Amino acid sequence: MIHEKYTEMRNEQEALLSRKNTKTSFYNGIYDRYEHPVLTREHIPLHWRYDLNKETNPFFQERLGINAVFNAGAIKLNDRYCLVARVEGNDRKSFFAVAESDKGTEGFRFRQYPVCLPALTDDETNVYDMRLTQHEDGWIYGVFCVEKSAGTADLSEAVASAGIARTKDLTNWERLPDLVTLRSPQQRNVTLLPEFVDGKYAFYTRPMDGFIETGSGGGIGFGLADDITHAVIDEERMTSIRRYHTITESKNGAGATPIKTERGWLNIAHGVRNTAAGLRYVIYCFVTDLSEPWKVIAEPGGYLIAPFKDERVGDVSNVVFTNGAIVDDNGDVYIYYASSDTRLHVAVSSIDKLLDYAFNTPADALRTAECVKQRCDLIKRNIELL
Amino acid sequence: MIHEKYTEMRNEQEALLSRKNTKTSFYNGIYDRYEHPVLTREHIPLHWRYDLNKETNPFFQERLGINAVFNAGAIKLNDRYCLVARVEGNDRKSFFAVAESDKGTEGFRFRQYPVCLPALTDDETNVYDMRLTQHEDGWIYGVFCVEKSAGTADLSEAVASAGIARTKDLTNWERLPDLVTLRSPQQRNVTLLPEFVDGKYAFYTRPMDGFIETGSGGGIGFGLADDITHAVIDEERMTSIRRYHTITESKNGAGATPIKTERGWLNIAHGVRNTAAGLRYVIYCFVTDLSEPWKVIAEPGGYLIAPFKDERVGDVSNVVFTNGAIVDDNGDVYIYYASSDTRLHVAVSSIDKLLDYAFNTPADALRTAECVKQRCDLIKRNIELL
Amino acid sequence: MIHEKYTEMRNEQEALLSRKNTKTSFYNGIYDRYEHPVLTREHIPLHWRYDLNKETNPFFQERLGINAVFNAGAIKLNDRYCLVARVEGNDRKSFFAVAESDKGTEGFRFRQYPVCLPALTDDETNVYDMRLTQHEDGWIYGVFCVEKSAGTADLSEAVASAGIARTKDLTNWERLPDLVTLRSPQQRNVTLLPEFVDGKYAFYTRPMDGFIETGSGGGIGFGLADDITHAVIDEERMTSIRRYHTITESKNGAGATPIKTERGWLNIAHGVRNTAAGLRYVIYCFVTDLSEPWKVIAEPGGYLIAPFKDERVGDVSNVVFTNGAIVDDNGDVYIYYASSDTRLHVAVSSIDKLLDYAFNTPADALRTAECVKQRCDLIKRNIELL
Repeated sequence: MIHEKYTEMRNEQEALLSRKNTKTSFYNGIYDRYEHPVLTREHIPLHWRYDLNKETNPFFQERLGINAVFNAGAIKLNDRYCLVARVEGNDRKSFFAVAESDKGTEGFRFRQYPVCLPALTDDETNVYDMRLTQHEDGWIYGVFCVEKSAGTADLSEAVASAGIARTKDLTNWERLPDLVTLRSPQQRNVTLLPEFVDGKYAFYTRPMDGFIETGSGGGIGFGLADDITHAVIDEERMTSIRRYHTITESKNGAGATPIKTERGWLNIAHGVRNTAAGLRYVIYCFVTDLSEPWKVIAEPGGYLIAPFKDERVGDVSNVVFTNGAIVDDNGDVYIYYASSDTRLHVAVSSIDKLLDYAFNTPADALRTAECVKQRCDLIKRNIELL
Repeated sequence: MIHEKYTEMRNEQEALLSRKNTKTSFYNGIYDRYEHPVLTREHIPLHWRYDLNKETNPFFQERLGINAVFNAGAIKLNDRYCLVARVEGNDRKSFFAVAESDKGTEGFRFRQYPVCLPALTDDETNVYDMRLTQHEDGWIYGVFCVEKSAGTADLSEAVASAGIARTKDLTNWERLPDLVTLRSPQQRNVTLLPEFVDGKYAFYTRPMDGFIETGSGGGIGFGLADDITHAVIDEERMTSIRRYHTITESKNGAGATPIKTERGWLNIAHGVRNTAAGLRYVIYCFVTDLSEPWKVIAEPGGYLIAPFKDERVGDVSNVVFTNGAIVDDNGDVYIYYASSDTRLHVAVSSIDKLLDYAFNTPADALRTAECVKQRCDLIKRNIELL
Repeated sequence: MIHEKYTEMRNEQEALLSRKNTKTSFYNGIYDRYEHPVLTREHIPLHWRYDLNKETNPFFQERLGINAVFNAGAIKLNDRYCLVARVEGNDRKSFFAVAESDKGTEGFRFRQYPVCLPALTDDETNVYDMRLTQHEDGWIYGVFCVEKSAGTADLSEAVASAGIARTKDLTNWERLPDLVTLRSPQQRNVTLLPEFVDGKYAFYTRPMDGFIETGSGGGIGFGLADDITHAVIDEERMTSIRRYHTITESKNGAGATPIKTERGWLNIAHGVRNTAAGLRYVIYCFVTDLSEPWKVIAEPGGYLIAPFKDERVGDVSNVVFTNGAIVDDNGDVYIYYASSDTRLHVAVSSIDKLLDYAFNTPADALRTAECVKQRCDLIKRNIELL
């Protein structure tokens, strides 16, 4: 009852869905880039898009297209690499779907169905950018962006909030109430630390007036929540603050979930600046203190990832954006950054490498003269070698 | 009296001007894409650009360059495929020029001269995006955008209007007065149906306050004109309306001229949304009622064409835009969409295919949860097959 | 004391740093384009970026990255082609560095250190787009943009000014006070003519309210300065003025330093227009009068260079921008235009070619009808040949 191109297409998918990934000539001493993305719109199973019944669909047309899969939460569940990816269909709404692999640089395959998540309100128009936390309390939390319309004359005006839901398998989800932030009407780039702080749940947040425009409101705020089941945040202490003429000028916020090291919380975050061609996103790093995570103790100058070569172009071009990372027990680190809001790539590093960077890469000299002196010094002691 | 590179360049043109076009591996069950565009700036004849006289131009330089040819009206005149293309020169003004072929996917060649069209006013700065209607009244109408300056401090501020002119050969044009819309100071994406409605001329329009910003003013309005020779439209009834978080959020409007089918008027239109990198244009479809063309009876969720691969980049990137289509007698359909305001491509479909899409592709579920359920159902009945 | 990838990387650089450049099939009768850029971020010496000491940098990571090198002043010092390039690091600040060659289309190599330039104030955040003038007074002046923050709530709000500094070798620089313009709070695209005018120093300027938005304020103004050591400009006489629906609509300004010919000052300048995808920059030309440089005597319609093929994409895409040019004694001309604020290319022409263009390429007909007639006439006298 098939229609018979299906067999052939299903055959080409499998070839892509198993396509071997290779490392690129790219070097900087910190991470490695790879030739192919780990997830594309081509990766979504065809029976999520096509109706294979020959009677109600005779030409064999795509009934529900996928436009993009990007910004993806990452977590290692048991011994499989799990990517809770943001999948965007042709209708512009995004939803979550899990993809699994055993190598982390290739072989990712979506599950049987996409992720089901109870709407709390009925004006929840779409959800995105989930960050995954394997907390010490036993659960796995997904904290994600919830976008609703503002009832205004401007059809484009929408309000953003932060929603929380818990799982243990990634199939079943318990939708907890949305996080409340009392000194901030909207929230973006919210994420939960894997450990308690003063016997409470710890968040990184971005307070803001709403919703394209950051408020006052300098950057990434640290907040404590008494109970996650009814999460409330009265204060948000400032950590990474945006600075004029840095990589953070217009915006900045958390990316991958905080990663615990012996020297502190490694936050692979993102910064936004305004350019003549629109907004430019890049991926930078910063380390906060283990016993005091509101305290930035490492913060290099500039960025770690920027759009590079064919990463430059997509639906929202000159954007790189990480939602999540995977840390192996031996020291291996996998960073899942999307490019141009169209595809998901992988960058490979280690804890010691990523810690070498941030403590030892020089902080921002902030002004051209001091920057020149800063570079001159390095040149001056590289020549006092040969 | 030649200068003698001309012979060689004229020889390479002919090779491009006759270059065979091939179909691409692209599939979705609805249309086919092709390897090469049907018209580029390279297609314009060199004696429109170069002065071949060796005395007044010794280095053989280009005196009047072409920067782009895009958004093109389409009509089958006699048995030739005719493309009234928008040609933009280096001086940023656009004008119309006709290109003809007998295959429709290749071999397009411009005429002897470009299209001459009487300015009605003397502050008509430029004209563009003509839609061609072979009306039942005998004539062929070109309804197009007329752009004038607003006498304001902002040099960029301009007013848009809709101009009409009739022909039978595409060489000679009778400029009729500009369409008047009384409940709307400006007009874009205006087009004329091939049949009468209540013994009158039928338009699709986009009412608007002006001119980058849509007013109130929800979308594509249907209007009746008593006489085309002095065209007046008092009311515009709303058809396709823009919706929050759809493909239409910021803007939307007509594309190719309405195409009559047995089930209704097939309108291949366009939608615009705001992104961090600027505005994104896509091509979608909707069907209105034969006896009541203000009544949308089919309207799928999402789009039909979006910028794809090297279509992504040009002078105004991430734009696809159709001005016109060509329908053969047997059922063949040719859609002429431009990419990034630089080149004109072709998409090949049929009436029954394009009708399968729009009636049977699911309408917009509007919110992520309902979208997920909508996709889940399809997945659930594709598995109840194998 | 080396770490030993360095030797290998240093070996690949040398191959790029010596890579032969070839001419492209590109033709228009005026300039030639080349296959490779003359300067990239790959061109910067690795000991400006890497710490080769194995003890303080064990993984051999890049400590001070380069994100781009673009908009470059050009001057022939003795018999070497010198490019004072704008180098941008990962921290978003720009600085100047000199690169030298003997062919001008290839083989460019940076100096030992980057350019040292005394900050006059301590809130000078960054400097860029230096134009180089070998004046008749003996010196070489660099007039460049100085960007400071405005002490406002908007972190993005910055004020621009024009700074001057003199040299004879390009290593040592005497920072003179910033140019004062009394009828204009900010200045961009300022440059100095190589000759005196009425026994004074002659500037082209762009007066402006600040700083993304041009004021009133029509375009490129000519100004006279009594003494360069304390440079003051009371009046700026208008030359090239921006016009609605031209290549100059939103912005325009000087590019390469004025080039003296027998028929006038050849100014290879730039124009900016607003598009749905952001701002579009192109390179155009105009000639002013030798004894009266505020008087435009040649000004063709449109542009000379626009973003082409892979020039289209970078950090600020659809931008071409020249800072400087090199004129040989025999008639050879080298134009150093950057693309998309990422790389620096070269266009090759001659004085007589570039003079043929501007006097003989038709001026702007300003409106579509007159443009069509203008092109029609040329077509009409190209056919009255064969």
